[PDB]
Amino acid sequence: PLGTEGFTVIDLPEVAPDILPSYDRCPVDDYMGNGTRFKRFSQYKLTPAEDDTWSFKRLPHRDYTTYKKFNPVGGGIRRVYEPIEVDFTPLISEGIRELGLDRSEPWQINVHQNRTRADGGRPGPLTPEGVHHDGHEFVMIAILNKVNVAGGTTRLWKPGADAPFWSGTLEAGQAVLLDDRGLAHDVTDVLSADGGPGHRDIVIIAFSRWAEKWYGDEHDAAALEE
Amino acid sequence: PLGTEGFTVIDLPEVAPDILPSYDRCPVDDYMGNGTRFKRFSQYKLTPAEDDTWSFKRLPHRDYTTYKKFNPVGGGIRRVYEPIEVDFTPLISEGIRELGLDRSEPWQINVHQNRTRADGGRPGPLTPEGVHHDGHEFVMIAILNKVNVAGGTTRLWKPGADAPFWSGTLEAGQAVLLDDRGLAHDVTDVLSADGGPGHRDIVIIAFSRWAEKWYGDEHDAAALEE
Ligand SMILES: N[C@@H](CCCC[N+](=O)[O-])C(=O)O
Ligand SMILES: N[C@@H](CCCC[N+](=O)[O-])C(=O)O
Ligand SMILES: N[C@@H](CCCC[N+](=O)[O-])C(=O)O
Ligand SMILES: O=C(O)CCC(=O)C(=O)O
Ligand SMILES: O=C(O)CCC(=O)C(=O)O
Ligand SMILES: [Mn+2]
Repeated sequence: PLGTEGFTVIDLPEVAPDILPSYDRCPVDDYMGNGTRFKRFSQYKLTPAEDDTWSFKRLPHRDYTTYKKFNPVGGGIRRVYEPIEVDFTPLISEGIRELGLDRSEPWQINVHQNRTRADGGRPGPLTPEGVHHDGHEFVMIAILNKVNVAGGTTRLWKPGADAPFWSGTLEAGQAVLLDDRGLAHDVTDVLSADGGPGHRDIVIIAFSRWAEKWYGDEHDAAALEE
Repeated sequence: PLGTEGFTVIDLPEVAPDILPSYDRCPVDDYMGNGTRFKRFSQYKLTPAEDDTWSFKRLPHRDYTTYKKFNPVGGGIRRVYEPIEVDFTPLISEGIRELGLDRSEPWQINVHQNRTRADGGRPGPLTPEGVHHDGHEFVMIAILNKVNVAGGTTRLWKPGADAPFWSGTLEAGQAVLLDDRGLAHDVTDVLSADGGPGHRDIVIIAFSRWAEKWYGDEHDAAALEE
């Protein structure tokens, strides 16, 4: 599973040919990134299956809701996103295998398909939350494509620390897996590499046990403080 | 001068008939508020003048720049805004009078003309920076108009405190004057009062001595860290 410090970086297998083009059809994120971000969103149930396998079931499509206490800029509100068109589950399976997800109970995942654009004079913010926890138990962040960008450096932090203990610029074909409770993270802004437009296409998977799922009326009421 | 706690709330006189309608002609803020905010921006020199008066001079129009250390979500970048069309200087003068602005050197002000909209299910964020200092010496925030909104409560904080020491929802015709160094501030989101659209129109005036002005090539280089 995860390394001693609570994170691992892995290489990803080749992706299906429809995955990278699908980022061109993600609509603008109306809630984050102030026009620099484009997004689709889907949620799944993860059930340990017969054999040492995991079965994915896409859940009925719902608005994304998170807590203000984890996300001060995009928490506490209903975030209406379009569903993800492509199938990320083979890539997610790689993260499940590296995590050694506990098979004693089922899991629920949030899947964020994000493109962030940068241009000369206008960086693309990746974590306007600042140093943060996403609020889940494990998080997988996979880089699918980068074009003409600098910056975008992932930094891992122990709670309370003045500086990160690990930093690295994740490249296309890499993913980081992290203990989202024991570590916090941020990422530096995407910059234009040459003064012209550039972009960074990623998928973020947030893992929670089904018994603490981030899905349904009860979760929504808590995140929205209703 | 300001109250012993570093702030004062004042009533403003009647404003010229062109002020309130001008908020309808502010374009969207491309950089903050994720489409909920609309903005114009101008900068002035304030010079002491004969007979205990102050003279205003509108400076050549430049991009707004502020520091990431003060503004985590909109700092460190060039923010291209359009100039303010109307004349806020009589209202600003009321702030100067109540501050008892030091006449021993000239001043420079940033003037932000803001409209934030709220709607059913979509609050309008007023301080996505969180609890913050704007970075200047004094700040004046004036409410010009509020239609169909709840929330929008100003909170003043002693530096590093975990709770504000003063709270109040400023209404149309009111302004707060603040020691921007000795206190920090935030404001709760504006909410739809009844489920439909509402808006809150304000002007923010940030005061710095001319010798520390937030204007020109040197300031921009420092704020952009170049
Ligand atoms: N902080 C990201 C989401 C990261 C995943 C967290 N999750 O799914 O609760 C956002 O607000 O867009
Ligand atoms: N616009 C000037 C200051 C105000 C006028 C100076 N002046 O007399 O030409 C500046 O860029 O610093
Ligand atoms: N925090 C506000 C500006 C408040 C005035 C401060 N100033 O002029 O540097 C913004 O980023 O839009
Ligand atoms: O862009 C990234 O690498 C991760 C972003 C992230 O952690 C978030 O959006 O919560
Ligand atoms: O909307 C307000 O009352 C104030 C905004 C503020 O403090 C800032 O924008 O720095
Ligand atoms: Mn995150």
